[PDB]
Amino acid sequence: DTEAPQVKSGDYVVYRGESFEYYAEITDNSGQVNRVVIRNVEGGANSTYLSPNWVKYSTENLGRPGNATVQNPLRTRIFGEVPLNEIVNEKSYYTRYIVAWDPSGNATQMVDNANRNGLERFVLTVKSQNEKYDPAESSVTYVNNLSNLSTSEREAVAAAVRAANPNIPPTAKITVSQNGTVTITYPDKSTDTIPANRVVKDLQI
Ligand SMILES: CC(=O)N[C@@H]1[C@@H](O)[C@H](O[C@@H]2O[C@H](CO)[C@H](O)[C@H](O[C@]3(C(=O)O)C[C@H](O)[C@@H](NC(C)=O)[C@H]([C@H](O)[C@H](O)CO)O3)[C@H]2O)[C@@H](CO)O[C@H]1O
Ligand code: NA
Ligand code: NA
Repeated sequence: DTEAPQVKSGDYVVYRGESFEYYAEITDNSGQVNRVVIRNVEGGANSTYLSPNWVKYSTENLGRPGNATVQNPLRTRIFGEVPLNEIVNEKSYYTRYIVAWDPSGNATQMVDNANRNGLERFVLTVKSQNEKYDPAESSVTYVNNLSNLSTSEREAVAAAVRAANPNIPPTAKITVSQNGTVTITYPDKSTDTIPANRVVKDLQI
């Protein structure tokens, strides 16, 4: 065996305040994989160093024959809970490498090129919480006057938004302004906005 185990990963996007779960498929021509390590480029062959500390991983049934074939690939779970204080800007990504060893000691090669992304090399992209959610079209709340929404009227718009969006975090704050504009403030303090014309109407015309 002169061929190392091959890896197919993916575009791993994660969000602040949310759990994530991705899987990579590892195959080898020997049909067996004895070890899987996910790590930073820096370090020696033996380096297991992986940052950020909240990125966890596990692989079941390691070191067993036929655990990494084309018909039934070895699966590696890449999971964790992104903290709320993680930094996001526009270059908020960590390029990491998946290294697996077959019984011969052959290890997946780490090549520093963007054309390998989604194979042994993957990009973990950390985004704000708001990017995970796309607010659904909620039921229209008919109000008395579009300039002048009352406190109960604004409470009814928040609730309608909540009714049409059950997936949004229970602790996310939905607030409505005097003219009906909706602001969803997630646990990490990012925000989405819904224009008033999509959620409130009156019969003043
Ligand atoms: C200490 C040292 O010498 N290490 C170098 C390492 O710096 C150097 O560059 C790293 O190469 C990898 C590719 O293997 C990436 O290109 C790293 O760049 C980026 C990344 O993609 O990960 C950009 C991103 O903008 C940065 N993220 C944030 C949030 O800032 C990350 C991030 O700094 C690191 O991931 C943190 O661990 O870096 C790049 O830095 C490589 C080869 O270029 O050589 C090692 O010896
Ligand atoms: Na092999
Ligand atoms: Na969004």
